[PDB]
Amino acid sequence: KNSELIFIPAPGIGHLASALEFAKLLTNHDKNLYITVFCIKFPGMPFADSYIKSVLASQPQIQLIDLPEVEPPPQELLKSPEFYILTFLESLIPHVKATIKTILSNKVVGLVLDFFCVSMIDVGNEFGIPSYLFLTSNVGFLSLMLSLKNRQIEEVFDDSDRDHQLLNIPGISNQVPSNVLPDACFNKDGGYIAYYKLAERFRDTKGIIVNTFSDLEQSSIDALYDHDEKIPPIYAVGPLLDLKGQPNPKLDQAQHDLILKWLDEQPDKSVVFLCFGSMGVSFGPSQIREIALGLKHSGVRFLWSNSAEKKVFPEGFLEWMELEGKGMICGWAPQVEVLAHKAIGGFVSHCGWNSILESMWFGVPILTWPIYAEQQLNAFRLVKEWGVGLGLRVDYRKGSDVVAAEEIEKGLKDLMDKDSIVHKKVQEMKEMSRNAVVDGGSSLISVGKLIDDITG
Amino acid sequence: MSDINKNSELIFIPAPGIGHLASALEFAKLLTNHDKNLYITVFCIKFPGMPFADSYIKSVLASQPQIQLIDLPEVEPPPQELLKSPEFYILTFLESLIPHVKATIKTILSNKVVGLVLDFFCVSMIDVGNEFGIPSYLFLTSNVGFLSLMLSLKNRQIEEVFDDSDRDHQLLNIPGISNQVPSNVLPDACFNKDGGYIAYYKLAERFRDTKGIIVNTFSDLEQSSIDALYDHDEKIPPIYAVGPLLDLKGQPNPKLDQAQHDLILKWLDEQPDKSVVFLCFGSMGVSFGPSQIREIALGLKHSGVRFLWSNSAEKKVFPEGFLEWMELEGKGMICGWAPQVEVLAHKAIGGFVSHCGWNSILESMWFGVPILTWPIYAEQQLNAFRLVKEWGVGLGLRVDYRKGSDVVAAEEIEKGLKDLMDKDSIVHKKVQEMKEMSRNAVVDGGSSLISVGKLIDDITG
Ligand SMILES: O=c1ccn([C@@H]2O[C@H](COP(=O)(O)OP(=O)(O)O[C@H]3O[C@H](CO)[C@@H](O)[C@H](O)[C@H]3O)[C@@H](O)[C@H]2O)c(=O)[nH]1
Ligand SMILES: O=c1ccn([C@@H]2O[C@H](COP(=O)(O)OP(=O)(O)O[C@H]3O[C@H](CO)[C@@H](O)[C@H](O)[C@H]3O)[C@@H](O)[C@H]2O)c(=O)[nH]1
Repeated sequence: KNSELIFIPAPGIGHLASALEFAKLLTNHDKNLYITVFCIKFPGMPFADSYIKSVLASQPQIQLIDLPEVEPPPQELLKSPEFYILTFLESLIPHVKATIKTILSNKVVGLVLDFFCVSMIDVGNEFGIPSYLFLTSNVGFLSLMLSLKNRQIEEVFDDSDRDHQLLNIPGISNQVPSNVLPDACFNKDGGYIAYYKLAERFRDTKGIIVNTFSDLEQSSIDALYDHDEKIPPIYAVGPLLDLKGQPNPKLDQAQHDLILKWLDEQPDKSVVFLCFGSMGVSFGPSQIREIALGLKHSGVRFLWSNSAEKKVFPEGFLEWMELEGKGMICGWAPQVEVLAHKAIGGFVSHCGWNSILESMWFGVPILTWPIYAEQQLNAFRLVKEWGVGLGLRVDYRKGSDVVAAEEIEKGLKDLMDKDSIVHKKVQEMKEMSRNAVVDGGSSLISVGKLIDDITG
Repeated sequence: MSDINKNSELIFIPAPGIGHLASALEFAKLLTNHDKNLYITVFCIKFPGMPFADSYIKSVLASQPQIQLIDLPEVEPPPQELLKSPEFYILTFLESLIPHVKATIKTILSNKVVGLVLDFFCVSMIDVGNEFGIPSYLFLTSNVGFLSLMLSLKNRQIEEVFDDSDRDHQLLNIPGISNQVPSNVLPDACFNKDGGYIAYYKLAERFRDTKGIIVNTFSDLEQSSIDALYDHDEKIPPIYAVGPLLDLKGQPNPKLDQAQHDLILKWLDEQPDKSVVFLCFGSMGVSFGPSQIREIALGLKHSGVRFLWSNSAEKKVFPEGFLEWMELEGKGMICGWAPQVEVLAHKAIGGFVSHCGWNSILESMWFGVPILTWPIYAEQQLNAFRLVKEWGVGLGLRVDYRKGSDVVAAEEIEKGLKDLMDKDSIVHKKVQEMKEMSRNAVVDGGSSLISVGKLIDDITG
């Protein structure tokens, strides 16, 4: 009674980890379920067969297969990250098809695709294999995507003309402003194209699985259904977290120890952790200097993760940290290990989905600073829907003016203020997020139904 | 007989505040200095909510037997909520004074009165002038470039406002302006949809109803521009280039006492020749945001150049330890208001970061000082564009900066400064040639003095 699923995730951090965690989650709930993961090399850069294979504790039911590398797109499409990936992935079609045929057996029960790989549904179709969608984001994002059915092909959401006009999208309860919409929605350079080409097929999958939980978004899932029947079942099976923590870019831990030892010396819940995603979107010098001054004036202790050159900081800043020791800067960080630390009391996040889920898992309040993509949307809903985060910005993006130290300092104080409201809902979101994946929890129930539908 | 036939009188109604007033008085003197029988009466538009009182003027018009000042009933200013566009706020104001202009005129009218000399923003008086058979003369405190844009507005109705979204490679050709002027350099008023574009129109529309247009510029600077204005529209009244009209002494102001005035200049004295950079962004008091201030402060330090920074900002706004450093090494100094011409004339100044107001540019050219352009409001953007792309007498930091622009970072400022102060800069040689030309304009036999002669002859003819 063996069943096999083919997993084709997208290259990255917030797209590969949760993918494997999902593989482990499923195989843990069906001894007879085996999974093949097609490891695809993101244009040259690592993050491939080193992490996807390391986390692979030889898990018997999870196999790894490397697809040969390919000539990335014309480095011209970089104008649009979205349109860049969509093209690179579509170029992997011949190989994808090729590889499936080579391992296809009457035991292959379906393909599990990342949102950016949803175009490959036509390959599975050729082999009579149903395809499932794996969204590393939330249901609100799905809705935004599922809401584009009422669009054209040449247009580009508001035609890049956004200001203060509200949009009504089935899925999110609150009216959604234009400024929280992802960058691709306005990217008339292939950005809107990609989101459209991809969202086109959502309703063509056998089921859509989402890295979220019921207590957090059942209301939207029910609204998506209630609003449309052509939509396949949705499976909330999250959170899907890598509580272990990606080893690299840490071959050893010389610095890994520095960060934790430093946090071990701070008063409980006094530190605010700032970190802005894996990509490492480095803010310009001005923004860095302003965030630095903001931090000093605020008086809060802090662990700031960034990739800015030392000379960029305001004069006196670095000395002041290494002397008064109220703060510290570092490059790549053990985010999960950090958020797990008891000294942490606040998080200035870019609002990537995982960062938000990990933060909720540990009951750490968030001061929002979205940057690229659906981050604004996450930020928007975080502050004005689930009330678990304070807003510094929710419409910020690559192009906005610099955020002044004054604003930052204010947000900082509000976020660390113990009597703020944000601290309340947070502990509740922690309970909920954690009761979601225990036996009897809403996500484990979903896993069973998903595995049942997959192998029935 | 009895010289009665020669006497003549002019009525001066300029716009409020320096930048507009200073040019008006210096023009009154130039004229009165060239016709011992021409008398001028200046209407002091007593702006409600502005310093420049009779204290400023009566300083320059002291001992000028041919010039008298007459105040007007300080009428309640228009609603501060119409200030959504400065331009429109002013036009509305100056127009609420007409009743007083017409009243005052009646009280001092005579048959000697040969004309009305009004400020660009006061062209609405032309009619009051006609109510007395008095022709009106337009005195433009800006340059022929600004005239060229203004006169080009008649090529579009009073509603089809310049596209406030497509200012990129959407170049606009403006008669009078040689270079293919961009749209990002067009004044805000051109894009303001709340009284802005309207004002620039209701005012410009009247430009052609004047006996002549007097510009504070000189022939060696824009004769090509002027020639181009006639070749295009055979209805533009005569243009008289009579500048530079500068107030080289500079009048006092509470914002700068003797001590300060003294320390500033004594300080400059200790500085090496052409080692200091002056930074001044107008009199309008238009101040920068905290973040931008800090960026300028860091940019100045990293650049290693001496400096004199005029600005109003709390000490709690500057980079920590910036002021201590400043007054510790004395490599820079900060003042509130500044004796700008005294400074621009001081041997130590080697560069000027200016918001590009016209008087400032003119003073900077007079003293052969290079400017690093940082336009902000009004027509400053166009002035900076021509300052860089046309006359090549200045360097661009930002030729399109305006209300709502990203903060200009220290790295960019630093690099702009080092270039400004570069001994071997193509502009340096062009600046001294400009300095020379602007000064000959007003020596006997100069284009401007020859020009003021035909003007006075025209007015009193
Ligand atoms: O210094 C760092 C930065 C990140 N992380 C980890 O990296 C992951 C970051 O994932 P996420 O928060 O989702 O951010 P990104 O991958 O940078 O963001 C992209 O992918 C997310 C998942 O789809 C989307 O929600 C975002 O909008 C999209 O920009 C998390 O597990 C973090 O713990 C670290 O360990 N250290
Ligand atoms: O601290 C200071 C600041 C200014 N000034 C003097 O003030 C005048 C400034 O005139 P200008 O450079 O023209 O600036 P503004 O008056 O602030 O600017 C408005 O008026 C100008 C004259 O029309 C226009 O060209 C500009 O675009 C418009 O913004 C000059 O004579 C300066 O020497 C000082 O003496 N000390």
